[PDB]
Amino acid sequence: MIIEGDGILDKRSEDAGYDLLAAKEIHLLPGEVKVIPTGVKLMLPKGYWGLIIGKSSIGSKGLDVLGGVIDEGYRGEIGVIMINVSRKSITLMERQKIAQLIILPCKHEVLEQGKVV
Amino acid sequence: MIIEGDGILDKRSEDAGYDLLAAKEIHLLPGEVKVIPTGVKLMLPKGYWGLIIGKSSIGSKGLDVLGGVIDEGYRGEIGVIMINVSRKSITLMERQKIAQLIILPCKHEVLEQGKVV
Amino acid sequence: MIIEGDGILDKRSEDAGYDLLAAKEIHLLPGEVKVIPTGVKLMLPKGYWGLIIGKSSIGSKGLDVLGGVIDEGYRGEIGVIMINVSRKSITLMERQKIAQLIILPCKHEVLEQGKVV
Ligand SMILES: O=c1ccn([C@H]2C[C@H](O)[C@@H](COP(=O)(O)O)O2)c(=O)[nH]1
Ligand SMILES: O=c1ccn([C@H]2C[C@H](O)[C@@H](COP(=O)(O)O)O2)c(=O)[nH]1
Ligand SMILES: O=c1ccn([C@H]2C[C@H](O)[C@@H](COP(=O)(O)O)O2)c(=O)[nH]1
Ligand SMILES: [Mg+2]
Ligand SMILES: [Mg+2]
Repeated sequence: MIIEGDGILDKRSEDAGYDLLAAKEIHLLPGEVKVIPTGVKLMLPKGYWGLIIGKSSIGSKGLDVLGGVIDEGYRGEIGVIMINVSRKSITLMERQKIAQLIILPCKHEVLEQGKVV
Repeated sequence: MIIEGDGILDKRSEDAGYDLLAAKEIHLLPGEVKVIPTGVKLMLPKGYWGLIIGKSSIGSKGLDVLGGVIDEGYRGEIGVIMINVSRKSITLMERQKIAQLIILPCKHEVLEQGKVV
Repeated sequence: MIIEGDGILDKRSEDAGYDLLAAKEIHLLPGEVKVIPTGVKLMLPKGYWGLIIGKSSIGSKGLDVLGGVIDEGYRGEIGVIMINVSRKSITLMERQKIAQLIILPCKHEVLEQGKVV
């Protein structure tokens, strides 16, 4: 797939997702929510969406990833919504690994109003 | 697929998930967990499960979605488990978009006790 | 698939994921993050990764699961990263259900630097 930017890294065939980098330094006080920029854009392949999910190293620090659904038609820059849900302050350095992008399949169904048994 | 209720919206072919609506007004104080009702029921297609995941607009407000696995055999009403992990109070209006439902494939394996190399 | 340990349970064909058990008692104060051990190891099938996601019963208690991506090539013991994002203390008993493991498909793409339209 075509991407733009160096905020996303190539993975091995045995890894589920691509590491995403922080485009700039970010400081987060306990309970603070910030949308961290990555500087990358992508043209997800037709029939798939992208899931942003956390990495064990940052997660074990009390940081969580909110939202996380990259739609196939999105062309904007990818942003990672992060909250410090721990009780201590944390600083993420520029170009630090903050999350992962996993490509998964799309299933489009038509909504039929009926009565579920 | 067959659904029941107007708490879930039809999506475009380029979107990954269906927007879920809050069935009633909800107030959440910092650190509060509440199971928000949607009023919708569904008959997921055989071979798939449903994943409830957050929307960027509410996530950027410090709200997170817990749990989130809708099993293929579930017929009850879908509920969205939400926590305010931010430091300020928040009110979700009736019929406000609070989450997304994405349909993904099922992989059933048999558990073989052995020794992993 | 081959596993090692009794910290993971067999599921029915209509359930999305396998219940994961806590290998030991864990106490978590509000805002505390701990990596709970399960004692299980697995040889995920080629072409799939594993997703650790929350269960409604523990999620409705204000506990969340961070990280959660089990790579196909991982052979270590599976650990569940848990945070108490609620305002009250919680104790998880030994061998208590704390999460779920769902097997999903792998999509490996090659990164092509270009210009996304
Ligand atoms: O964590 C996230 C979630 C979403 N988006 C982007 C791509 C999505 O297609 C778009 C649309 O918004 P939501 O439907 O996800 O709120 O926002 C991000 O950059 N980061
Ligand atoms: O966020 C959630 C998670 C679960 N369920 C429902 C459908 C599931 O099949 C059922 C079973 O419970 P758990 O195994 O997810 O705890 O609860 C919801 O409505 N909302
Ligand atoms: O919640 C988690 C997340 C990861 N791992 C394991 C298996 C992964 O392959 C490995 C690698 O680390 P990350 O790339 O997920 O940080 O850690 C766990 O046991 N539990
Ligand atoms: Mg979370
Ligand atoms: Mg999550």
